[PDB]
Amino acid sequence: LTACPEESPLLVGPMLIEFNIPVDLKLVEQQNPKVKLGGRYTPMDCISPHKVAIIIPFRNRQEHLKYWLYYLHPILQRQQLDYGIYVINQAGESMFNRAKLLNVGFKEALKDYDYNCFVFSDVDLIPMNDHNTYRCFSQPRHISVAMDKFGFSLPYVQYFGGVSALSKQQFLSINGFPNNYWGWGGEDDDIYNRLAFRGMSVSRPNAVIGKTRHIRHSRDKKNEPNPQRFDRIAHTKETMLSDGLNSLTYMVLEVQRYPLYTKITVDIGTPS
Ligand SMILES: NCCCCCCOP(=O)(O)OP(=O)(O)OC[C@H]1O[C@@H](n2ccc(=O)[nH]c2=O)[C@H](O)[C@@H]1O
Ligand SMILES: CC(=O)N[C@@H]1[C@@H](O)[C@H](O)[C@@H](COS(=O)(=O)O)O[C@H]1O
Ligand SMILES: [Mn+2]
Repeated sequence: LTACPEESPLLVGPMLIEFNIPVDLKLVEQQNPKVKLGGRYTPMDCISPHKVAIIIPFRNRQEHLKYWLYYLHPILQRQQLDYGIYVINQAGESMFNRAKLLNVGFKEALKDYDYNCFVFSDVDLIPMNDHNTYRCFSQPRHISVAMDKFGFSLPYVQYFGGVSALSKQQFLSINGFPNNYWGWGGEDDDIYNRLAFRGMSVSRPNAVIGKTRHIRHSRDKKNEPNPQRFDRIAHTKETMLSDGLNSLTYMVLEVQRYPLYTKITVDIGTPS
């Protein structure tokens, strides 16, 4: 074989993305016969330099996930990526912790395969153009840059929520993500602070190819706005070495290897 071309000959460009169509995981599996157990795929005729673990924070979002899988699997294959899908399921009924779930996905995926790239994607984001490559770059990559719920633009230049990608070294560089953000908000801003403090710039595709759709939804119970988030963002420079990968504690309760993804149910503790 040889290295995969910088531009895949499979890309179609702009895509029609909607969430009313009846989707079936059996059908999705049937439509993607090259997707191996656990949501793993590898280009047959070229060597992908990108070994990407796609981490999805999850609790009670099976319907959103079904649409995510339905759209992403064809897209990711056309992008000629050596990838695997990881759905990190938070057990219990405590406050939701998006960032801690992402940390779990990082460590757990590394236990399966020597990934060198990590895409962190919300379960409800779908790219509208397959040129928006779900891989890592020389700088930390922000992927969901032109979401429809933000009028197809950035709400602010520091916005790092939604979908993003850090290489293994980039991720380790900032001691990963915080674990102390319980509830909604601020954890993405905190992560942006970490990248800045370690001297990294954010890489983004243009607003045209970075158009993504957000599945409109109501707030999940136990994901209410965190009142402490403002203070924590203020002190990111102090806490990023005391809160992250080096302080991550969790308990894997269950692992399930579905055809289209690996589901890891974890106990990540409670707020304090
Ligand atoms: N009612 C209208 C406004 C709703 C505002 C509530 C927050 O919505 P968002 O800002 O999009 O964030 P979010 O989608 O709730 O949470 C982020 C991501 O974490 C995941 N997530 C969050 C909460 C939850 O109970 N389960 C879950 O899986 C999911 O991947 C989600 O995509
Ligand atoms: C401190 C804080 O709350 N930062 C939040 C971010 O976590 C969030 O990513 C962004 C998008 O919000 S959204 O339009 O409601 O999705 O809004 C900011 O205010
Ligand atoms: Mn959402």
